[PDB]
Amino acid sequence: ATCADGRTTANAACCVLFPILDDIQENLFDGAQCGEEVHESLRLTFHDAIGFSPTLGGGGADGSIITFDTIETNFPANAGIDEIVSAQKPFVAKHNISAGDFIQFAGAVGVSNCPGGVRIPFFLGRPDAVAASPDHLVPEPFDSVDTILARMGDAGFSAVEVVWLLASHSIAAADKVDPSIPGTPFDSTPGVFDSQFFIETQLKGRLFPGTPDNKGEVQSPLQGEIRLQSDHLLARDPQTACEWQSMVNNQPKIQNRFAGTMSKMALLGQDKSKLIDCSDIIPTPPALVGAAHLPAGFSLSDVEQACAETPFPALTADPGPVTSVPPVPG
Ligand code: HEM
Ligand SMILES: [Ca+2]
Ligand SMILES: [Ca+2]
Repeated sequence: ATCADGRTTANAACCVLFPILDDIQENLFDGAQCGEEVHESLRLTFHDAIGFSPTLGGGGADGSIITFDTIETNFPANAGIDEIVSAQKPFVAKHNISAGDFIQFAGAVGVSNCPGGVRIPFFLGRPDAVAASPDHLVPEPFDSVDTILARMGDAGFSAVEVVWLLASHSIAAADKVDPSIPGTPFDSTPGVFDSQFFIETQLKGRLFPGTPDNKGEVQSPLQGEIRLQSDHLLARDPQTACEWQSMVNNQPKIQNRFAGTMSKMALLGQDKSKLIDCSDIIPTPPALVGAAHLPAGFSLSDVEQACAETPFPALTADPGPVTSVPPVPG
C-alpha cells in the first residue's frame, strides 16, 4: 500500500501510523532520543499488558491504564506511572488509534531509537478497554522470585521469557525505589540497549547509592547505579540464572528474544489473527555502541557465579579507577 504522503506499508490500515510516528518522535521522544520518555513508555507497555490473567481477569494490552487511569494509577505497584500516562493521553485523544494500540506503538517506536535496539513487531486493531485491570497483577521488586515467576507464568510467560523481557532494564532507571536519587539507572548504559544490565547485576554488591532501607532494593556494585531486589534474585535463582548469564555479551540473542517476547506481551488479552500486521512501520534502530565489559576496577572474582551448568565468561574491565554512573536527565 501507498499512504497519503507516498510512504508505503504492506497493509493499508497501517497508514494511520505514519503521522503518529512523526508526532511522537518529535513531540514525545524529543527528536527520536533514547531517554526518559522512551524508557517510561517502555515501562508503560508492561504495566498495561500484565493486567491479564485467565482466571483473575483483566484485559491485558488494552489501554486500560490510560482509559481507567484514575483507578489504575492508584495501585501501589503503579507508583510513578502517572507521569507518562499524563504525557501520552493528549496523543491518544488527538490521533485515530485505540489507547491499547498507542501504548504498544509508542513502546516499539521508542525502543527503535536506542543504540543496540531491535524492531518489535507491531499489530493494529485492539478495541477500547472494557474495564480497569484488577489490582495485584503487576509484579513488585520486593515480591518473592517464585511469586514473580508464577505471576508472569499465569500471564503466559516462561521463566526464560521473564529474563528476556528484563532486557528492558538495560534502558531504565528508578525514581521511586529510592526517591533521594531519582533517575538512577539499572545499568551503566541506560541510553544503550546492551548486555551491561545482565553483567552488572551479577556482580557482588558493595553499597547503597542513596539511602539504606528502601523496600525492593538491595546493594548495588556501583555509585550511581541502583539494584532491584527482584533483579538481584533473578540473576541468582536456579530457574533463571543460567539464562540470565547467557545474555552476557550476546547482543543478537538479547535483540531477538526481546523482540519476540515483547510481541507476545503486546498481545496479552488479544488475538493476533484478529489484528493487522503493521511491523514495517517501526524504524531501523541505530547500531550498538560499546562492547561488553566489567566496570573499571572490577575483575572476574567480583562476579557471583550462579549458573550451575556454565562458568561466567571472562570479560575485560574498562581501564582506570572505579567511576560512578551519571543519572538519566529527567
Ligand atoms: C519482572 C518483574 C519486574 C519488576 C519487579 C520490575 C520493577 C521495576 C521497578 C521497581 C522500576 C522502577 C520504577 C521507579 O521507581 O521509577 C522499573 C522500571 C522500569 N521497568 Fe521494570 N520491572 C519488571 C519487569 C519489567 C518488564 C517486563 C518491562 C518491559 C517493558 C519493564 C520495563 C521497565 C522500564 C523500561 C523501566 C524504566 C523506567 C524509566 O527509566 O523511566 N520492567 N521496573
Ligand atoms: Ca491493561
Ligand atoms: Ca544498557
